[PDB]
Amino acid sequence: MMISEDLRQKVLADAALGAGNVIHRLPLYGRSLDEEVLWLDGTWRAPDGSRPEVLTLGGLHEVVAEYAGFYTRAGVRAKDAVAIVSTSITDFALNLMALTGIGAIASLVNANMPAETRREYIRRQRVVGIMTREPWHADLLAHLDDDEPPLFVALQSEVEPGNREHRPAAYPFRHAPGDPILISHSSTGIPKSAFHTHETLFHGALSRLADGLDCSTRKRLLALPGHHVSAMSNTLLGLTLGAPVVHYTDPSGKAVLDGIEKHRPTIVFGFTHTFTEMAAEDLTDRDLTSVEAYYASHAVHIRRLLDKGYHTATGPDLKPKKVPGAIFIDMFGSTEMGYVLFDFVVIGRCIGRPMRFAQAAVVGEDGSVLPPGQVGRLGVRSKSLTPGFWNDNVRWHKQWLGGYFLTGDLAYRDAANTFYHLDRTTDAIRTEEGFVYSAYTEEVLLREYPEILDCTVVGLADEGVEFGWEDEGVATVYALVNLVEGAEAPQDPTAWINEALGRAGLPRVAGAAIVT
Amino acid sequence: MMISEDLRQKVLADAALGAGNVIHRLPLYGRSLDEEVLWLDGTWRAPDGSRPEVLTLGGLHEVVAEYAGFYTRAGVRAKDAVAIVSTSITDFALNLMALTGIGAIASLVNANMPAETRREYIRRQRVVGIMTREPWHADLLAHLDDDEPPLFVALQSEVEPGNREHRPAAYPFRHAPGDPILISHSSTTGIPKSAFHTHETLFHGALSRLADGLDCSTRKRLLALPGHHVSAMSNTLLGLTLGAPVVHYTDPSGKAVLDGIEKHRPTIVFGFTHTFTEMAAEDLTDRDLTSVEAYYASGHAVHIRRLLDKGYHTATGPDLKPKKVPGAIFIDMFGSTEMGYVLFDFVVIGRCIGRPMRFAQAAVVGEDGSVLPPGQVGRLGVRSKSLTPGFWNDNVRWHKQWLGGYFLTGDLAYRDAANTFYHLDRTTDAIRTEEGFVYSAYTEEVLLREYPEILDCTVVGLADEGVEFGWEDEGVATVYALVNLVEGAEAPQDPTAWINEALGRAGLPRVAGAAIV
Amino acid sequence: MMISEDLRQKVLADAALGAGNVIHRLPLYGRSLDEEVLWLDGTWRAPDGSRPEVLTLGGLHEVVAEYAGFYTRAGVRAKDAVAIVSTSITDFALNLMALTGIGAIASLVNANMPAETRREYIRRQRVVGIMTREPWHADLLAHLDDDEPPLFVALQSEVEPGNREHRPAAYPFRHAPGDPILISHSSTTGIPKSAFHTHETLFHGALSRLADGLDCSTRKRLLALPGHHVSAMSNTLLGLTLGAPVVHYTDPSGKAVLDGIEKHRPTIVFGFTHTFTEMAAEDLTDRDLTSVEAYYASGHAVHIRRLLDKGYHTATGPDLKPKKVPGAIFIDMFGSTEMGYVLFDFVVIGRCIGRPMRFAQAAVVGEDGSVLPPGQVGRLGVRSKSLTPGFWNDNVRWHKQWLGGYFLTGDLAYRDAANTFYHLDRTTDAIRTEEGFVYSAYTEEVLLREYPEILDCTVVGLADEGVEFGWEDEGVATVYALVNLVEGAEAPQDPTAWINEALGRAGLPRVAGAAIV
Repeated sequence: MMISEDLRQKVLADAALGAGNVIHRLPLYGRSLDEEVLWLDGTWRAPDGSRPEVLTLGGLHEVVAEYAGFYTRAGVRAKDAVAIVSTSITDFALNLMALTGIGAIASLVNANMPAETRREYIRRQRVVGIMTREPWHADLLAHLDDDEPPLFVALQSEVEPGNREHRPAAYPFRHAPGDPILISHSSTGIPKSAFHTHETLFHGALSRLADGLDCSTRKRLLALPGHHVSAMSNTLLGLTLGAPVVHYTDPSGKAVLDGIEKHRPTIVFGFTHTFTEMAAEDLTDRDLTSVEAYYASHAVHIRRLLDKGYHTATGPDLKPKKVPGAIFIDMFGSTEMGYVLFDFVVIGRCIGRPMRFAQAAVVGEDGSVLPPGQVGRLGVRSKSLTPGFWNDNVRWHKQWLGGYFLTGDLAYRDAANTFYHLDRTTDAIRTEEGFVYSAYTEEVLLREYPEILDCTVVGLADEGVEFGWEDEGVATVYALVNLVEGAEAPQDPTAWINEALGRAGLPRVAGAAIVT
Repeated sequence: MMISEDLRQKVLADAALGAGNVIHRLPLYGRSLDEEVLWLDGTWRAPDGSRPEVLTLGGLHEVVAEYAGFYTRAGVRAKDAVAIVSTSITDFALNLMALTGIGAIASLVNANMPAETRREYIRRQRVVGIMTREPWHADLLAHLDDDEPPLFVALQSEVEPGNREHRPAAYPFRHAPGDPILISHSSTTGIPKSAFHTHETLFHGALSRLADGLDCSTRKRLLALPGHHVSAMSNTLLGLTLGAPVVHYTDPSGKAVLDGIEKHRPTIVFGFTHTFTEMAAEDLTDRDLTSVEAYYASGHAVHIRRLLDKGYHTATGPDLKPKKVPGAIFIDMFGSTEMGYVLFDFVVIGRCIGRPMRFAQAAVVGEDGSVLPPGQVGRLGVRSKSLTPGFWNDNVRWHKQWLGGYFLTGDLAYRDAANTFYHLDRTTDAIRTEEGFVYSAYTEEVLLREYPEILDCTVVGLADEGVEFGWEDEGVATVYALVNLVEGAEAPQDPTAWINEALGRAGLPRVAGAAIV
Repeated sequence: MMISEDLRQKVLADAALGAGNVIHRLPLYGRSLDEEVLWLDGTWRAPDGSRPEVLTLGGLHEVVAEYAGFYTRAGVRAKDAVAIVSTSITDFALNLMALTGIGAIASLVNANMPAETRREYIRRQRVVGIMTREPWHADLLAHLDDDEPPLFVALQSEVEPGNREHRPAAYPFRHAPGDPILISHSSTTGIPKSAFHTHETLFHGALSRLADGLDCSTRKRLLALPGHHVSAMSNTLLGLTLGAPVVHYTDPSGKAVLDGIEKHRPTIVFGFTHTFTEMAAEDLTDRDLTSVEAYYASGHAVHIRRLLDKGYHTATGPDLKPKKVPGAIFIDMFGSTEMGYVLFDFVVIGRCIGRPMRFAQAAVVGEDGSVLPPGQVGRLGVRSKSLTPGFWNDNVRWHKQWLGGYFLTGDLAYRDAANTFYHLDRTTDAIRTEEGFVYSAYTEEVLLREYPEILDCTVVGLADEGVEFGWEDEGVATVYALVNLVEGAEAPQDPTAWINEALGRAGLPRVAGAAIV
C-alpha cells in the first residue's frame, strides 16, 4: 500500500530530510517512539549484552545515541571518516546512523576484502578510527603502525550502556546537502572509494517518491551485502516510509527461504546469486505467497520461485485482481552509481530505461553519444551519483568521458532509449572477425543449451598480445562449460558450442572443454 | 569602454564557452587571427628561439598548439595532471592553454616553494609530468625516484617548432562543465592545499558579472600578479575573451611596473600589495601614471594614495554627462586560490572587504555553524559556484574546511546590518585573554593608525605549559607586543604604557608587555 | 534582535511555507496560540461586535476561519478571485489570510479609486465576489448588473460568529508554489494594471534575505502603509513569521503615526513619503521618537532629518562591541505592486535607488533591449523570481512591459560602474529639446536644491501640432517651468532667468519660459 498523503506532504515539505538524519525526522512527522520499526536476526549484540530481534523507534534512537557517545568520547568529530570493518548489514546500518548524528563519515568496508588489499584501501582513506568485531580486530590493529595511524581500532563490545551521555550537546547534527555521510568500496586492484552525501544517497528515493513511486508501507526483507550502498539506502528508505524493515545477515538461499516463511515479507531484496541458491532448493512445501516482488542486484530458473507467489493487477472492470506469479526486478547499479538509475521488469540483458532523475547514453571512445544499435560504453549522469572518490581525484576524472560517468559496462540502446548490457568493458575480447562480448556469448549458450549450468568465455593470444577493448591486438575465443548433474557430455564440445553460436548468429569459438 | 552588444550576445549565447577553451572560441566570434592580443615583457622564449613582445591570436594559437603537440607525443592524455613549476605568469598561462586543449590539467607550482615542501606537494598530486625551466629542472628530477614517478621532467626549450604536428586529431578538446583544468596551491606552514578548478567554476564569476554588465570592458590591463595564482590565469583568459589588450609583466618590483605603466599606459593594473607599496616608495615626481583608472590589489597596504592622486577616474556630472575626476580607484581583492577570484565588492573598524557579489553568499558563523547576527565576531564563510569543487587527492582536509554549509576562509570577521563584512584576524592568530579575545591584525591596525612612527607590530600569546588559548580553545594568555619603529624614530620610555595608551582609547584589551625591535 | 537559530532552521527547512499559509505553519514551529501577535488600531470590527486592540495567534486563527467559512458557504472555491474593496490594512490582511486558507485569490482594490475606473477595473477581473464595508457597498452593487456578475457584494458585518463551521473539511488549503494568492493594482491615468502574486513569488525576496541573515529580526514594526499595496501584506505576513509584533495603523496622518509611535514605541516604522513629510512638519519638540531605529518609506521627501535626529541606531564600536549612535535610519523603498516589495538596497546626481539585492538583476536598457554601459541614460529594467508572473486577464499589456528580457519599471535611469542605480524621471515625463533631453523629476530636484524658496516645480513641453517629443518619439519641444513658491516668499523679477541661472550652473538644458504660481 502507498504511504498516506499526510506522510507524503510532510516528507516533500521537509527540506532538511536526507540520508544523514532520517531517524531524527521520524518523531517530527508524528511517529511513535514505542512502535517497532526494525527487525534483527539475532546476530547483533546490543550494548547491554542483549541480542535483540526487534527495535522500537525509541530503542533504535537509544542504541544509536550510545554509539554516537562512544565515538565522541573517543575523539571523532564532524567531517571525520571512521572505518566500519564488518559483514553485518546491522553493523553498518547502526554505525552509519550514529556517525551521521555527529557529522562523521562511515567508511563501510567488507571485512572479507583480502587482507593486504584492505590494508592499502583503509590506509589511503586516512580515517581517524576503526570499528570492528573480534574475528577481524587482531589484524586491523596493524593500522596503528601506519604513517598516519587512526586514533583507535575498537570493538563494538566497547560500546557500553550509558555512553550516550558523551554525545555532543548539539545532537543530532544538522547536515548540509553536500555533507558526506558514508564511503563505500567498488567490487581488480585497490577498490575505488566513492563517497555519498546527505543529498546524493537519498536523491533517487526522494525523486521517485515525488512521482508516487517506490513509496509503499510494505514489509521488506533485506538480504543484501551490508557494505553495499543498496543495503543502507533501502534500510533508511524503509524507515522513512513507515515500512517494516527486516535485516538478515545470512545470504544463503536457505536462511532467506526460512526468513520469508518467518516474517512473510511482501518484498525481498538480495543479490542475483542469493535468489539462485533459493531456486535450486526444494520450494515444494515452501510457503512464499506473501512476496509480491524480488529486487535483485546473471539469472536462470527464477520462475521456480515466482510461480510460488502472486502479483496484484488491475482487471478489465478497473478493479484490483490477484494474478499468479510474483515480480522480479533486476536493479542496475553499484556503489558509485547509487542504488538504481534504470527501471526494468531478447538480445542482451535488458537493463531498462533511465529513471526520471538520470540520463544515460552509449558513448564512443571520444565521448560522442552514439546512435541506437551501436555498441559502446554505458555512461550515466545523475545527482544520485557519488560526488567523487575519497582522496583519489586521479582515478575519478578518468572515469568520466564526454561528460558522462562511465559505468564500466559496454552496451547498446534501441530508439526508445532502452539499454541492453553486453559485457564489462574489461571482459570484451577482440578477434579477427570482430569483438566478442563474453557476458553476452555466455548468456546465449545458457539459453540454447539448458544442459549447461555455468559458462565462461575467455580469449587467448600469443604471449605479450593485448586484445581488450582499449587495445588493438586480436585473440581467439574459448568456452569453459560446467554441465548440470546428469547431463551427458558432448563428444566434440567445441563443435557443440559452435553449433549453437551459428544457429544463433554469433561468431564461433576456437575451442571448448567440458569442465563439469 | 564596455564590450559591444554583439560580442556580449555571442558570449552569453555560447554555452560551450569556459576556462578550458577561450582561445578556441574567439575565432568563432569573428576575431581576426592577425590581431595582436597578448603583450609579453621579453622574458619568455618561444619555440623558434624568439623572445616575442607581442603575440597575435594566430600566433598564440600556434605557440599553444606546439606545446600541445609536445605534451601529446610525450604521453599526456585527457584528465591527466601536469605540474608547471615556474615563476612566470606567461609560462603558466601558455601551458594552461596547451594542456586544456588536450583535456589535461595544469597544476601551477610556484617554483620558490621550499624544496622539501614542494617535493611533498607535487608527490601527493600523482602528476604524469613536470614542465619547468633550467633554474629548477635539476632539483625537480628527484621526482623520477618517487614511488609513482612522472613520465618526464622536461624543459620548455624541449618544445620545438613542428611539435604541433603531434597534437591529437580531435584538437581542441571539448570540455564538459565539470572537467578539471587547473590546480593551484594555498599560501607558509605545513603542506599547501591543492585546489582544482573546472571549465565552469573558473569562469562562473566572470560570466555572471558580464551578464550584469560588469567587469566587461576592453580596457588595457597590465597583469603583474603572481603567475601561479588563479587570479593571474582568470584575468588573462577574461581579457582575451573581452578583446582587451593583456600585458604580462613577470617583474613585481615597483620600478618595473612603474616603467611598465609608462611603457604601455594601461587603464587598469593588477598586482599584489607588495608591488604597489614599493611603487609608492619611489619618487613618483616625474612619473606619468595618468593612464591608470583602477589598481586591483590581491595581496594590508598604506600610502597607496601616493599612486591614486596621480591617476584619474570617469564619473557622471550634474549634466548627466561624462566628467574626468582626479583620483585613480583602488580595489582590494578579497579572495584565495580556493575562493576563486573575488566574491566581494569593495573599493574604519577592521579592514572592510565589502558586500558579496550576486553569485556568492557570505556569513559570519558560530562554532556550530549558526549564522551570527550583525555585530558579532565569527568565522567568515562563503558559498559560490566559482568555488573550487575540492582539494586534489585530499578529501580529508576538504570537508573539514566547511562549517554550517559555508566554506571557511580562515578569517575572523563581523558584518553590519547591510551585509558589509569587516576583517579582523586570521582564525589561528586570535588570542584569548582574561579580558577577552585579542585580534592580531586588527590590534596592529589600530596601534599603527594611532602611532605613524610604528612600522610593524606583532602580538604574541604567552601562557603556561599545556595552556592553549586560540579561538577554538579555552585558555587565556598574556599578550606581548613587538614593535618595529620607523627609521631613526625615537623610542618611547614606557613602550608598554605607550601601546596601552592607544589600546585604551579604543577600548581594546591592553597588552601585558611591549618592547621595541 | 535577529531571530533564533531554531526558528531560522525551521523556516528554511519548511519547503511548504509561503505567503498563502503563514499563520498555519506558525503552530507547527511551536508558536503558542495564546501569544499576542497582531495589534490593531481599533477601527476594525470583529464578527462578535468587538473592536479588538490585539489578537492572539489563536484569536487571529478564529477570526480568519470565520471569514473562510463565510466565503465557502457563499460559494467561493479554490482558484476563484474575490475583490476586497477597502482602505484598511487590517481589512485586506484578514481577508487575504481567509481566502488563501481555501485556495482563493484576494484582489485588493483601493476603495478610493475613481468610481468609473474602479468599475471597469473590477469588471475585467471577473471575480466571483466582492467584500467591502458600508461606505462603498452601495455603489459596488452596480457590479451585479455586469454581464459576468459576482455571486455576492457583501459587507464584513455579514460575517457572524459560527460561520467557521462552514469552512471546507480540508482546511487549510495546501498551496502549490505557483498557486495565486493575491491581486493588486498599479498606481492615475488609464485603467490600472492588475498584477497577481503566487504562494512563492510574494515570499521569495523575504526568504532569500532571511537565508542571508537579513530582514529577519523580532523588532516591533508599525505598519502605516496603504493597505492595498503588496508591501502592506508581505510585511504583515513577514512579521508574523519572524515572531515580530506587528502594529496596524489605518490613519496615515503624521499626527496619528506620531501618536502611534509614542503609544507602541516601534523599533521600525513602515509608511509612504506623504506620512513622513507631514510628521516632520509638526512641532516634534516634546515628542519621544527614540524607540525608532529605521523608517521605511515606499512613497521624493525632504526634512526627514527632522525625524531621524530624534532617533538612534546601533553600531559596532572600536572595541568590536555594540554602541548606541545618534540618528535613526531612512530606507527608500524602490518598488511597485508588480516589482514585488524591494529589489534594491539603499539607505547627488539623481535619486539614488541603490544596488540590486542578491535575488534580483537590474540594467539600464536601450530602445532595442541592449544593456547600456555605466553613465548612459536608459530604461530601468529588472529580473527576479519575486516579480509578478503576469497581469490578470491582460497578457496584451503584460508582455509589452518587457524589453530585452527585463521587466521595465517605467523609470529612466543610469548606473555607475558599481551597479548603483540613479533615478531621473518617469519614461513618459521626459521631454526632448533641440539641446537634449530634459528629465522632469531630476530637473525639478536640481532647481529645488538650488532655491529652497521653491516649494514645487513642474516642467511642461510645448510643441506645434502633431509634434511628439517624448522618449519614444523624435520631435523637440520648448520647456516651460511652473514654480510654486514657499509661503510669503518673494517672487523674482526675471523668473525665467532665475531658473536658467541654476540650470546653467549644473550644465542642464535651459527652459524657454517660467512663471510663478
